[PDB]
Formats: sequence, structure tokens, C-alpha cells
Amino acid sequence: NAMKIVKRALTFEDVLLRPGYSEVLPKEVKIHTKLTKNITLNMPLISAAMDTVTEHRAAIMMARLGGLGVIHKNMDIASQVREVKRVKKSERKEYPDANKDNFGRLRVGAAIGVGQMDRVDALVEAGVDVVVLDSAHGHSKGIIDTVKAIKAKYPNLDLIAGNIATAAAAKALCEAGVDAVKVGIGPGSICTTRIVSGVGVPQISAIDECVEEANKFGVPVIADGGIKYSGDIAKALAVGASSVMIGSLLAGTDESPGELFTYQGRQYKSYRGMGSLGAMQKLVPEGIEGRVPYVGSIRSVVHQLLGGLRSSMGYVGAKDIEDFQKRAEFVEITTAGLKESHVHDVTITHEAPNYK
Amino acid sequence: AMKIVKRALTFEDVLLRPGYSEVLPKEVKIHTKLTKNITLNMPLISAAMDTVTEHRAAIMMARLGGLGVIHKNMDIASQVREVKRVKKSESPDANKDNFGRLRVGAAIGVGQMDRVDALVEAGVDVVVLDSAHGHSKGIIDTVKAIKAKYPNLDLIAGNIATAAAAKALCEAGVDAVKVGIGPGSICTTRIVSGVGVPQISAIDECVEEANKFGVPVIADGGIKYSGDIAKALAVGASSVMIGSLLAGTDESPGELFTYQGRQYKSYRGMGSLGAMQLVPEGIEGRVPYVGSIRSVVHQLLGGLRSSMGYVGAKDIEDFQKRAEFVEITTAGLKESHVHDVTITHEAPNYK
Amino acid sequence: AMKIVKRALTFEDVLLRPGYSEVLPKEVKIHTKLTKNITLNMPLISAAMDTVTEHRAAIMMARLGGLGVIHKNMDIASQVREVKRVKKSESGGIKDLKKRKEYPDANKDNFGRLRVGAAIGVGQMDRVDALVEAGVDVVVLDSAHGHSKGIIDTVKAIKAKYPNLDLIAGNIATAAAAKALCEAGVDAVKVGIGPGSICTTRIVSGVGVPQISAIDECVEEANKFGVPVIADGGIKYSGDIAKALAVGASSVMIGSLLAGTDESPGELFTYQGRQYKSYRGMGSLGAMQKLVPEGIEGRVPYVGSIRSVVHQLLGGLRSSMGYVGAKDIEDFQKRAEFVEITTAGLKESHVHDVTITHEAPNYK
Amino acid sequence: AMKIVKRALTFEDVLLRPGYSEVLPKEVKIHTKLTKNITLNMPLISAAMDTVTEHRAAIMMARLGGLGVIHKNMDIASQVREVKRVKKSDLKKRKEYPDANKDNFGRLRVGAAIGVGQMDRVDALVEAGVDVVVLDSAHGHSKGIIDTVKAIKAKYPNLDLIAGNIATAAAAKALCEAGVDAVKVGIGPGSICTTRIVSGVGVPQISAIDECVEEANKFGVPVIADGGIKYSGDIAKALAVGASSVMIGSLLAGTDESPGELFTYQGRQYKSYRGMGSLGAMQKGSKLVPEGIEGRVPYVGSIRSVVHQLLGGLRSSMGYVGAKDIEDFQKRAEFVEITTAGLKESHVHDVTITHEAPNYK
Ligand SMILES: CC(C)(NC(=O)Nc1ccc(Cl)cc1)c1cccc(C(=N)NO)c1
Ligand SMILES: CC(C)(NC(=O)Nc1ccc(Cl)cc1)c1cccc(C(=N)NO)c1
Ligand SMILES: CC(C)(NC(=O)Nc1ccc(Cl)cc1)c1cccc(C(=N)NO)c1
Ligand SMILES: CC(C)(NC(=O)Nc1ccc(Cl)cc1)c1cccc(C(=N)NO)c1
Ligand SMILES: O=c1[nH]cnc2c1ncn2[C@@H]1O[C@H](COP(=O)(O)O)[C@@H](O)[C@H]1O
Ligand SMILES: O=c1[nH]cnc2c1ncn2[C@@H]1O[C@H](COP(=O)(O)O)[C@@H](O)[C@H]1O
Ligand SMILES: O=c1[nH]cnc2c1ncn2[C@@H]1O[C@H](COP(=O)(O)O)[C@@H](O)[C@H]1O
Ligand SMILES: O=c1[nH]cnc2c1ncn2[C@@H]1O[C@H](COP(=O)(O)O)[C@@H](O)[C@H]1O
Ligand SMILES: [K+]
Ligand SMILES: [K+]
Ligand SMILES: [K+]
Ligand SMILES: [K+]
Repeated sequence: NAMKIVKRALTFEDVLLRPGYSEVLPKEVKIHTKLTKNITLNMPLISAAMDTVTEHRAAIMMARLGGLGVIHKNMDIASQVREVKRVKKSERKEYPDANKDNFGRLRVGAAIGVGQMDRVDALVEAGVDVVVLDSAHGHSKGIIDTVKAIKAKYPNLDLIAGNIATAAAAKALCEAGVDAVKVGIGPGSICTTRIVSGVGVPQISAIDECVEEANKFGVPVIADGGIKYSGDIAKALAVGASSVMIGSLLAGTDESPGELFTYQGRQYKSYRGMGSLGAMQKLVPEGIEGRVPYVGSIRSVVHQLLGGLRSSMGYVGAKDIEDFQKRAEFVEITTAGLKESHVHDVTITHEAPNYK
Repeated sequence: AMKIVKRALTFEDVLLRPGYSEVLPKEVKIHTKLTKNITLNMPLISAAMDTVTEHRAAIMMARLGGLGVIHKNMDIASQVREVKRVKKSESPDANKDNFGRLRVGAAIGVGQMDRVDALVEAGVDVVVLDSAHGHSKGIIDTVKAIKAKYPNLDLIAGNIATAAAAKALCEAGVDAVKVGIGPGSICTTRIVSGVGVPQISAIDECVEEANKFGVPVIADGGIKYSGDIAKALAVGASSVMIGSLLAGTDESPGELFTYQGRQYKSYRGMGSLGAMQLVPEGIEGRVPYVGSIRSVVHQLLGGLRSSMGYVGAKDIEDFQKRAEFVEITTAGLKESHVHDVTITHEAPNYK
Repeated sequence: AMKIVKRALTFEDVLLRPGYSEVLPKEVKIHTKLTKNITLNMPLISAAMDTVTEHRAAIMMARLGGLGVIHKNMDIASQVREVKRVKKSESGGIKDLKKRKEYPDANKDNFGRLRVGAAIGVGQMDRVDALVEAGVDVVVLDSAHGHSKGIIDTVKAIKAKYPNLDLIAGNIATAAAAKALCEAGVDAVKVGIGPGSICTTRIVSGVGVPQISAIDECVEEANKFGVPVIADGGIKYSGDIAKALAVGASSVMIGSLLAGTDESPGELFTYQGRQYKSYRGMGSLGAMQKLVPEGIEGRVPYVGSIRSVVHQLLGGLRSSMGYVGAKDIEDFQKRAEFVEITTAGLKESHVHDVTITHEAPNYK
Repeated sequence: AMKIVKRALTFEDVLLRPGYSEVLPKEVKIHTKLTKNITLNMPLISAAMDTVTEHRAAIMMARLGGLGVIHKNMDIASQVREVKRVKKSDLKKRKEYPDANKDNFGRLRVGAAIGVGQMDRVDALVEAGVDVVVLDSAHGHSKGIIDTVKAIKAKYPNLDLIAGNIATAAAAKALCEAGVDAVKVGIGPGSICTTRIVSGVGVPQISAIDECVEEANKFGVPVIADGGIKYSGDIAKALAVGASSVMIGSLLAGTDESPGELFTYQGRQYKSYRGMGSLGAMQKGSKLVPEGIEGRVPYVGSIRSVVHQLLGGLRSSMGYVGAKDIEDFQKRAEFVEITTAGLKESHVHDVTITHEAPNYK
């Protein structure tokens, strides 16, 4: 065969975690983790850098709950600075797991593009905790040059770069000096990249390959995109990602940007790809414009997502994420296994808060 | 370097090969072991769910030769009453104790020794120790406490889905292990937590280990059609536990209701919000009304008899020794169902 | 430690690779063998079902060059009457010039009478005797489970009593079963446990073998005895006929594609301003009212005459043989190379991304 | 036992892996070979179908850098007339179409389909100035095709000749040895095609391209991947596998330029789209049973807007792979095989689409 097929790649729906002997209840497990080599999270969730997901309200709530929000970059420098500053002056025992810097202020992230040094300058002055250098194709000279230039001017600024989906890409970014890599080419709910360009790696195999390489450098992996249910968070972490970035599951909350609207008797919010026409008009598109149901507060969403993670860790018998990653074992399943895993042969009559 | 230990299969992935047969479906024998010490005349058990089994369903299961497990979503006195109703019902296939009284089971959870005490005094035949995660310190310590206090009480524990878990429960002294993490029709465990094992591979793995102890395996959850029962027993389960196929019956708890011109009964997971009243592991639903348990069980056991006839098996143990499987594809599964023809008459065993 | 023999494939899992061809579809030969002793001029048999084959359908199947098998869900006198109607439709001494010009490929016995088959069950020796006396050309011994003592004993009794009667027996799905029936003296084995459109056996009993692998395994054993294999059930499209024959079947038995025709028994009816005929498994409750059912009761769209259906089915086979370069069915089996496909490959193979606005005569 | 040669994959079974890139999508080169002797500025060819390509579609495809193939479901004189219209096709146009695919005289290039043994048709198309003849059969790997290739190359040594369709390495070898200038690969993948269902014959398109490219490269002969392209990503996969150009039917059938009528049905505009082996197409020509259907596709506007989106997807793909040009694309490309769940992850999922996207239906 002329064509080079390197592996058969799996994603979340193709695998399940095996139960393990457990001496710990879900409410007892520890779910803190690392965002970067130098920044910890108290809970492993990050809200996506998207203009229908994270501005200051979402970033504040995510940090209060122990995680992180990344302010999107589809705004001018001054507006983004204003958003970072609003998170940073936000700060109450209602939030005992709040993720704070050494001064007691909430952590926040902010996204940047290739070559946007003036923006990096402004965000550093505004007190940003981590810069997220994002591009459709992180394994690129433009990205690596920007990494090198930022770490040369701000040696102690935590820098996350992405997105990537190969071991070669993880090595290249780790060698350029990043503090974490963000993995995900194509898995996003609103993403058409794989369909429009033919490029991508199914998300489980992409995490697995990139974690194996990035661990050789001590660099955490953020699993970005494709999370549909709380069970997918556990699988992403068990394969070895240090944290998970989520868009669609948070787009429908009070705190995300944009107003509620009603369609056919039910309430929704807009949710769209940053590579969709609408977002780019604020080169051919790699995302769509859509809607997601309204699901209330980020707090109630996060409670269900982490409840599922805790249940998963109790089933596996892990006391914390490190132990979860060391001892998780998987089985590969079939299409019929997946059908068996969902609800089947019964008509759901009541909504469940964690299953749609 | 992720640890995938196995490609795991479930019911729809496999079929039984026919073998040379000298037996007609009429003639095969379908008795089996529930526990090390209790035999069933038919290998079907109704699920311990508050939309499936109270006394009326348990009575009919035992009269037909199997067993009902009274659910534990009720206080102790209520469950004792349900047990006494079944034992008091009477005193050719009926599953009876040494006094001519129907046999019945009853579910308990961890740290419920007072419920065990009352159920034993009420004459329960078997206690079913029921957890979302059987392979845990709480369950193992509860098994050891029950067997130390009641050496001669048959104890079933679950649920599990690995060889290591079957070993642990068998070493602690259970009389049967119940296998099934995630296969249930109303179950969302695998979606909410990412954990589970497709039911065929889980039975296969647990049987191999439990056989070392002479301990039967109960295949719990995921049975959709009667062929699923045949497959589970052929792989080596000694009995099968069924929820959804029995919940739309006259005998299950709860009332008929009508929706869009046709009748239903509620059916819900014991880890759904409704049953527990939180991060649920089940949903609340409805199933079509299908008449009496008698007519359902007749169809289910009819399928099992046909299967044993096709395989040439005189009885369950011979069925397990003779069974050979093929793995099939999605195209093979579509070929197996009805295809390319519009069904006009609802068929008593295929829906 | 559960014993999985193999991964088994059915029609939609495979495709034939094109091969170098020097023949056009109108030039290929499609005659074949029904049994060791009976030839067909085309490779199609209508199912022994009370919604498919009674005398009218059997007369048409024979005129077109194949065979019809009269079902057995009737008393002996009624099945004799059906067989005689086929045997008396035509004869060597009656020069029906119309029928002889329209149907030049008609499949006839040595007296110039249309051939016909008839179904029997285990131990129905009285029915066999009456069918022989009626002039039946081949007896089809049907059971849900051909690989059984009851069937093998029936085969040995029939072959002892009528050594020259061609006898088909089924249904089977393993090589061991084919070996057992061939050693017992059958003239052809009929393969298919579970593939039928109206069949629920695999779902109700968990027992079956996907049809391509089942044919493949039984052909390899039956060929050792010179015994033809009949692929019975699960044919959805003309391409499935080609695949079945290419894998090694000598003929194919079809139910649902022939049930909605003028010639099948049963009356046209209308559902929501559309015409249908009934089509039901012989193991359905309706058919058995005459233990738990192994089929359903259904309807299929009315499609006109058996002639236009068969014309399309054989046109697809001829095309297939042209693509392989096969001059005849045995050449087809010796040339044929398959590929295994995926789910996406099956999607690609069907019509996709286009709304169909006209009925194609061979694609529904 | 039966002989299964391999497990065959098509477009939805595979994805391209990203590679290290120093190039942006607007900088990559998408020039490619049509035959041994003719190049395209862009690798797209409109299908030789009577609902896709007559002179108007061929003019636009050539103006955008590719090619149109005039279908053969018409008499010789009608097909000569369509070819002449393209060849007869002001100085502003040269500004607006700076990538036009022209012959030596500055006329738009055009192809035309012929059938087995149709030497009279070849003679008339050559005198009309056709740039390439596409010898097309349902079954290219046949004595009839092979003898016609030989007779055409004997009589017109300098006429570029594409032959198809094929799906195996043995077939590419036979056509290359008989002297074709490109082979066209595709048995069964077409949107409107029922060949694999009617006859059971075919090879999933990715494996078919891959097998034919390996053999045809030994003769320096380009492969045209014909059929089954649903999205722009499929074009990228086909080229990365080793195809030199891609032939497109359904994605161009609902354009202004395709022949046949815009009509409205239930508030939406469509155009007819049908297989050349459908009953309607063959009754036009007027015996073999059909190997295609008759349908309709939504109206999508101009060919230019469609082509812009398709090539934008190709450029993006080459940027992800790090490829500066098509040959570099093919050398660098590495694939993964995916599952049905992988394909579901790849599409839009768990969100309702509320706005039209120009490259994703
Ligand atoms: C602009 C657009 C539509 N596409 C690209 O920039 N494509 C792209 C860029 C570089 C290379 Cl070498 C190849 C392709 C975009 C915008 C915002 C987000 C994304 C996205 N896919 N994020 O994950 C994409
Ligand atoms: C309560 C709830 C919703 N979940 C759990 O208890 N989860 C759970 C328990 C222990 C551990 Cl270590 C991990 C997870 C439940 C209630 C009833 C039944 C089930 C069920 N999954 N099978 O019966 C679950
Ligand atoms: C009666 C019924 C419903 N089932 C059986 O007779 N079952 C059966 C027979 C023997 C053995 Cl050992 C095992 C199972 C039936 C009637 C007519 C046709 C079929 C059928 N499956 N044909 O392919 C089945
Ligand atoms: C006419 C028809 C329906 N079929 C054939 O000509 N079949 C065919 C020809 C030769 C051989 Cl040896 C085998 C089969 C057709 C018409 C137009 C296009 C096609 C088609 N499949 N193109 O790819 C087919
Ligand atoms: O339009 C785009 N094209 C491709 N990927 C995108 C686009 N916009 C956002 N993303 C990615 O999709 C992720 C969200 O995935 P989700 O959680 O599945 O909704 C984000 O964190 C980005 O990495
Ligand atoms: O809500 C729950 N979550 C997970 N599993 C459940 C829940 N409730 C009942 N089950 C299991 O599902 C089985 C019934 O499955 P069914 O026969 O497929 O409907 C029961 O016997 C239990 O083992
Ligand atoms: O009810 C039944 N159960 C199982 N198989 C049946 C039954 N009735 C007929 N068959 C088989 O199904 C075949 C027809 O399949 P079809 O062509 O796919 O509809 C017949 O030739 C029989 O072998
Ligand atoms: O009716 C037919 N039967 C089979 N293939 C056809 C027929 N008509 C056109 N084709 C092929 O299908 C291709 C178009 O496929 P599409 O781009 O997927 O719509 C054409 O270029 C031909 O190769
Ligand atoms: K489930
Ligand atoms: K079937
Ligand atoms: K097709
Ligand atoms: K996607």
C-alpha cells in the first residue's frame, strides 16, 4: 500500500474504564491536579476560550469552583485586559475550593494568537496568570517562534500552547519551552476541521500519544474538546491528561456570554465555533453556528460533571487523580457495547440532570 | 501508553452455532443453581426494583419455577410483609422450600444488618446484597459479617464485572455473584462515570473465576430478547436477572396509564432521581404494557428451549459444554432481526 | 474461556472485486445445478412459504427457468392438487406455441412438463408418497434445525424408499451439518439459519450463522461430496444473489422479493392508498394457526409480476459476472475475489447524499 | 474457503495526521497532473454526466483552473457542438480568471467522454479540438476498453487519453501497459450509483485509489479519483493517498452552470441529478438493468462559490500537513484509521446548527 496508516485511533465512545477494588467513597476522593508545570487546579475543568463561553462572569465562577476560565481573544486588547482585570479584582466561604494566586486573587487565563506580542504585554500588566497560545495548528513554525519569543521576554510567565494531536507535536512544543500543551484537532462539538480538511486524530488516541511524549518533559496535557458527558472527563483524565477543557457543556449557562432566547417553547443560548463565519466576521470556515439548551448555573453544571468524575474514581478505587492515572485500566467496546451503555429499550419520561 | 486490557463483547456481538441434536425443545431440562445451595426449576429472576418486584411478581416468578427479589426501596417492615406474603401464598414446576412454600429473595444494602435479621426471621430464602460497586471494602466487610452471623443463609452479592471482583466476593464467602456494571436498560453508569464492562465479556470473565469456587454467576441487566438469555447461560451464567422485560406486566408494582392512545407502566432505575427521592446513575421511563408475567416467561423459556434444541443440549450444564459462538458484525445483526418487511401483527416474543 | 469459533460475515460485509473481462453480461451463462441430478436454467428458487409459492408462482418460476417449492402448510390432498396443477400446465405432447415462444428457457422434465418442488417435514412419509405419485420433481425436507437425528433418519428412509427421487434437506449452517447430511444421502443441502427477512430465530434463540460465512463453510464440505448448496434467505438485492453464488452456492432461495407479486397466493390489499400483499414466516403465529414463534407476520409492497422482478434480479447477476469476467457460474466461483468492507463502505455503496425522486426497478 | 483479499477502507474510515508546518494555506500550491502530458491549475474535474457538465459548466471549471468533461449521452454532432462552445469561449475575463486552464492557443481546455469502440466519435472530437478524451465504461478492466485504448493511441499518438473506470492494481497495470495517459478509479462510490448493490461489485474508494496509485506510479501515470466525494476533506484524503485529481458529480449538480432546470419543490429550489446508468438517462439514449437512480440535489449557487469552498478545504489540509505543493502533500501524508465513534466525533455533534455553513451541510 502506498498510503501510510500509522495506527487505528479510538475516541471516548470506543472505551470504558474497568471497575477496581475500592476503599474510597466518591465524596472522599481528591480531584486537584496541575494546569501547567507551575500552576495547580483544585478541580480539573477549564472553560473554553470562546466568545459564547468565557468572559469575566464565567471565568470568575470557574475559578471560584477550583478551576480556570480562559478569556477568549475575539475582542480588542483593551477589552480583553478589562476582562482579565475584572476577574482579578473579584476578590465568601461559599467557595472554599477557589483557585487563587499568591495574592489571594482568582486565577484567570487569556487566549492569544501567533505574533500578538502587544497583547501579551498588556495581559501581563493586567495580572494574567497564564497565557494560552492557540492556533488551529499548534505544530507550526509560527507557534513555536511565538513560544520562544514569549519565554524570552517573560521567562516566568506560564504559557500553554495548542492545539496539537501527535507525539511529534508535543515534543516540538515542549522543546520550545511551553508549560503545558493543549490537545484536540477536530473533536469539538462545533468543529468541522476533520470534515473540511480531512485532518484530525480521535481524541482518546490523541491524548494518549501526546501524554506519553509530554511526560518525558514533565509537561501537563489539557484534553480540549469532544467532552459530551461526565464520563468522558474521567476517561480523559484516566488516559493521562491533567485537565479538561469544555465548551458546549458550559455554553448554556447563566454566566456564559449572550442572552437566553426561546425556540419552540424551550430556552437556549447561542454556541458557535471560533472558526465559524459569525465569529470570524466580528479563511474558509472550520466551525458552525448553533444553539445549546439552557441548563442554569455553571455551578449546577460543574456539580454534575464532578459528581460523575468522583463516582468514576470511586468505581476505579483511586484516592486522587495521580492514583487514578496509575491504575486505570480500559476495555475497548463495540458499537453494540456502546448501545448497551446508553439507555436502551425504554422511553425516558423525566429529564435527568446528567444525561440527555 | 494507556492500558487497554481487552476488546470486550456483549450480546449483540455474538451468536450460538447450531450443533448436532437428538433432543427436541420439549425434552430439554432447564433447572439450574441459584446459589451453591438453592436450585431453580427455571433460570429467570425478576430484578430487585421498585417498578418490577413486590410480592405479586415474586409469587408468579416462584410459581413458574424461578425467583423474585423484593426490592429494598421501602422500610424493613414493608419488605418483611412482602416476604411473608410470598411465603404464605401456598404451603408442577413451582420453586418451593422444604415446607411447600414458594422461595423468595430480598435485597439489602451495606451496613443493613438489622434488615438481614428481620428478613431471616420472616423466612427469606436468599438475601441479595446489592451495591452499585460490589468490589469494595463496604460490601466485602458486609459479606463477612453476614456469613459469620448466619452461616447457613444463602447470600448473593453484586454487582461486579471483573475476575478480581469475583475472586474477592468468593473468598469472602458469597453463595453467588451477580454480574453487571452498566448493561441495564435504565442504567447510565457507563455514561455518567465512564465505567463498565460489556455484559458478555463480563459474564465470561466472572464465570471463569467463580467456577474455581463452585459459585454460580447471575447475569444481571441488558437482556432484551430471549436469545440474550440463551447466550448468557451458554457463556456460563447459571441464571439471569431481568428488569425491563417484566416491568410492563400486570404483576409489577404500579398502575397502568395511557399515553397517545396506548398503555404503559413506569419503569425506572433504582439510581434515578425518582427512585432515590444528587448525581444519578439511572433514568425514569416507561415501557409498553405486555400482559401477565406468565405469558412473558412462557415466551422467554420457549426461546431458551429452542436454543438448547439447536445446540443439542439435554440440560443447562450440557448446553454450556457444547456451546460454540461466532462473533458477528453490524450487518450480521441487521440480518438477524426482521428486515425489509413491515410488521403488521405484534408477535408475542419479538418487539 | 467462552469458545468463539470465528468472526462471521454476511452479504453487506463483503464486495466482489472486478476482474479482467472478455464477456458482456448478455453473453454469460447462468444455468446451474439444483441437486446432483436436476439442472436449472437460471439460479433462482421461490421459497416454500404460504405467502410465496402455490401453483401460479411455481409455474412462473419454472417457465422462467428456475423452480418453485410448494409449501407444506396444507393437507396432503391440497399439496398434491397444487403439484398436479404445475405438472399439467404444459407437456411435451401439447404444442402450446404461445408459452413456448415467450418462455424459451422453461425448466422442464423429460416429458416436457414444468418441474416443481414440494416441502415436507420430519417423518411425513405419507406426504412424500403422494407427492411422488403426483409427479413432483424434487422433495424439500424442511426443518428449523436440519442437523438433527429426526432429519437424518428421514433422509435415510426417503433415499431407501425412493433411491432416484432428488431430495433437498435443510436448514443448516455449519460444515459438520453439511457433512452429516451428505453422508446420509441428500442430493443438495439448503443453508440458512436466521437470515430470512421475516425470521426471528437468531433473536429468539440466539442461534445462527451470518449467511456468507455459513455458505462458505457448508460449500467447502458439500463440494467434497459433489453436493450443491442452496443459499436460503436474506437476499435483499440482486447483488446479494451474485455474492451468494460467487462464494459457492449453486442456487438461491428467495421469499420477500417474490411475495408482493401477482402470482403469489394472497390478495392485494390497500394500506393508506398503497397496495400490499401479506408476507409471514412459516414460524409465525399466523402460519402455525394451521412452539413459540420464530417469525413475524408482515406485508410487502405490491411489485407487479414475478417476471419483471426476476428480470431485474438476473440482470444484476449477469452484470456481476461481466464485472468479474466470468463466463458461467462455476467460472464465477473460481474467479471471484472479495474485499471486506466497513460501515462507511456500506454507506458509500448505497445511494447517498441525493434525494431519490423516481423508483428504480432494482433498488428499493 | 472463500477468498477475501483484504479489508478495504473508504473516506470516512481515515483521517490525516497533522504534521510540522512552515506554510500557510494561502501559500500552498495546488497545481497537479491530469495526464502524463497535461496539467491543471486546480485538481477538480466535473463529472461526465448529463446533469453536471455541458459547455457552461466546462467553461467555468476550466476558467477556475480545472476541467470539465462533456458527457456522451448525446449524438456525436451534439457533443462536437458543446466542445466547440467551450473552445470558442474578452480581456477582463483574463483578469477575473487568472488561473484559467488554457491550451497552447489560449482557448479553455475541455474533455469529452467516449465509449468502447466509438472511433467515429473520437474522430469528430479531435477535429473539434478536444484536449483530452475520457474513455469511460462501467468496467474499464475489459478487452473492449483495452482494444479501444490501443486503436486510439495508434491513430492519435498525441491525443491525451484517460480510461476507466477501474478499482484494482491489475487493472491499472493493464491500462498503463496499453498506453493510457491517466486511469480513472471508482467502481461503486458515486452518490447516485447502485452498482455495488445491484451487482455486488466494487472496492471502497480509499483502498481503490491506494492500490491503483501504487501500480500506476510505476508507469508515471496519474490517477483520477472518481466518485464518492462528499466534503472538501474527502478531496484532501484522495490527493494525499496519491490521486492526482478528483472528479466530482453531486457537489456540482445543483449549480447555476450545470445543465438542466432549476425547479422549486415545497419552498426550496433544486436541480435534477441522476446516474448515467439510471433508467431515465438510458431511455434518453434510446439493454442492461440500471446501475443508478434519478434524484435531486439542493440548489447551491454558482460553481465558483462551490469550488472556492472545496479548494479552501484542500489548502487548509495542506497547511495542517506542512505540504508546500501536491507532490509534497503525498510524500508527507500519514493517516489514522478511525471508528464509527471517531466519525461521529469528527462531524458536528451535540449542538443544533442554526446557520448555514458554506462548506458543511
Ligand atoms: C481560521 C480558521 C477557520 N482556520 C484556520 O485557521 N485554519 C488553518 C490555520 C493554519 C493552518 Cl497551517 C491550517 C489551517 C480557524 C479559526 C479559528 C479556529 C480554528 C480552529 N480549527 N481551531 O481549533 C480555525
Ligand atoms: C447512588 C447511585 C446513584 N450511585 C452510586 O451509588 N454510585 C456509586 C457508589 C459507590 C461507588 Cl465506590 C461509586 C459509585 C446509585 C443508586 C442505586 C443504584 C446504582 C447503580 N449504579 N447500580 O445499582 C447507583
Ligand atoms: C415451530 C417453529 C416456530 N420453531 C421450531 O420448530 N423450532 C425448533 C425446532 C427444532 C429444534 Cl431442535 C429447535 C427449534 C418453526 C416453524 C417453522 C419454521 C421454523 C424455522 N425457524 N425455519 O427456518 C421454525
Ligand atoms: C448500462 C449500465 C447500467 N451498466 C453497464 O454498462 N454495466 C456493465 C457493463 C459492462 C460489463 Cl462487463 C458489466 C456491467 C451503466 C450505464 C452507465 C454507467 C454505468 C456505470 N456503472 N458506470 O460506472 C453503468
Ligand atoms: O470553530 C472551531 N473549529 C474547530 N475547533 C474549535 C472551533 N472553535 C472552538 N474549537 C475548539 O473546540 C473546543 C470546545 O469543544 P466542545 O467542548 O466539544 O464544545 C474549544 O476549546 C476549541 O479547542
Ligand atoms: O439506576 C440504576 N443504575 C444502574 N443500574 C441499575 C439501576 N437500577 C437498576 N439497575 C440494574 O439494572 C438491572 C435491570 O436491567 P434490565 O433487565 O436491562 O432493565 C437491575 O437488575 C439492576 O442490576
Ligand atoms: O418463520 C420462519 N422462521 C425462520 N425462517 C423462516 C421462517 N419462514 C420462512 N423462513 C426462511 O426464510 C426464507 C426466506 O427468506 P427471505 O428471502 O429473506 O424472505 C425461507 O426460504 C425459509 O428458509
Ligand atoms: O448511474 C451510474 N452508475 C454508477 N456510477 C455512475 C453512474 N453515473 C455516474 N457515475 C459515476 O459517479 C460519479 C459521480 O459521483 P459523485 O461525485 O459521488 O456524485 C461519476 O463521475 C461517475 O464515475
Ligand atoms: K445502560
Ligand atoms: K432475520
Ligand atoms: K453508491
Ligand atoms: K467535530
